Amino acid sequence: RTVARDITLLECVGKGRYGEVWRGSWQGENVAVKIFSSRDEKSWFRETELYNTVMLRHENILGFIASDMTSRHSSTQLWLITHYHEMGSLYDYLQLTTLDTVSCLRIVLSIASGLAHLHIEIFGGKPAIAHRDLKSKNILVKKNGQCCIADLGLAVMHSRVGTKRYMAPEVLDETIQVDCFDSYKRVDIWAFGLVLWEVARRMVSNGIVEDYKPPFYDVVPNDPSFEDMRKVVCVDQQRPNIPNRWFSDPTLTSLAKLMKECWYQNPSARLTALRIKKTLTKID
Ligand SMILES: COc1cc(-c2cncc(-c3ccc(C4CCN(C)CC4)cc3)c2C)cc(OC)c1OC
Ligand SMILES: COc1cc(-c2cncc(-c3ccc(C4CCN(C)CC4)cc3)c2C)cc(OC)c1OC
Ligand SMILES: COc1cc(-c2cncc(-c3ccc(C4CCN(C)CC4)cc3)c2C)cc(OC)c1OC
Repeated sequence: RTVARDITLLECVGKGRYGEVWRGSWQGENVAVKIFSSRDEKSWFRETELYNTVMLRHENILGFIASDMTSRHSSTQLWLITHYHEMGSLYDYLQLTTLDTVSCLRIVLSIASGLAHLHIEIFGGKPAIAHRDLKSKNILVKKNGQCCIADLGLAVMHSRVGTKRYMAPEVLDETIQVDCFDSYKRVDIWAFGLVLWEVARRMVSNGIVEDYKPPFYDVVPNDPSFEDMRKVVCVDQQRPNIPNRWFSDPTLTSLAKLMKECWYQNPSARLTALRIKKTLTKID
């Protein structure tokens, strides 16, 4: 049997410290090709080890196609191949679009569904998984209006560190119980609540919308330091602003309440992904 392995790389859609992401062609179909830097090889090994353990298949998790290691003259090339979402990341999408009630709820419920699927242990099945780097750049927008969660390079299974802007207080003040798997679920719930805030800002009510901003845009610099974030989140205990205009809208009022219950200083007081899913389904 012939095995057609050739991928044509067509355009670069992402470049960073991690490496690059390319739109590629395989047998007439779009694929996304993440090429890792040597600096970030451990992210390729973690994501590969996870998918070798459990082949995740969920509509709100970026679809795995392949992990490839190729031998080069004086180096190894590490590639992760996934489904391609031509609408790009939620971060990208929120900059140039506003949302209505239905599209805002569809986005956040799809993210909650993906996250609950990661978090749940299923017997027979999958281990429980914490993402550890949830943010709007690690969420992709699909044509059907739902999103999917990407990048399991920092993920931890039960049975590089997170982006500083989205770190929970217990990460910033180094009190997180590192031995306790539920601590990592609670870290993801904090980051989820910041994503919920980013999205809700872009939902129109009464002819009003907020400009896209990243969480804590008004209180920390670009590329905030660990110390910058610790002072805001742990010492001053600041939380993202809820604008007055949200309290005229039943959807945004319910989402504000949800956000608050993701941001408790005490990690054990935070809602579970499954409770967020239920709350979101009952809105509107
Ligand atoms: C090695 O590398 C890559 C390969 C492929 C690829 C292309 N055609 C066919 C296949 C294939 C799948 C499954 C079987 C078998 C399974 C069990 N058996 C009992 C019956 C049938 C055979 C062949 C593959 C795996 C795609 C890749 O990327 C998109 C690869 O990596 C770049
Ligand atoms: C990596 O991804 C893709 C792979 C393929 C692909 C290519 N050749 C053969 C296969 C295949 C055939 C048969 C089995 C099974 C059937 C039942 N039992 C006997 C066990 C073995 C498995 C695999 C596949 C899945 C196509 C894709 O898309 C069109 C892929 O995605 C881009
Ligand atoms: C976050 O993480 C990963 C993401 C992806 C991924 C999958 N589909 C589509 C994309 C994408 C496409 C296009 C744009 C822009 C560029 C062109 N124009 C300016 C508007 C649209 C942005 C994003 C990506 C980046 C793949 C990954 O791995 C192979 C990722 O890593 C796990």
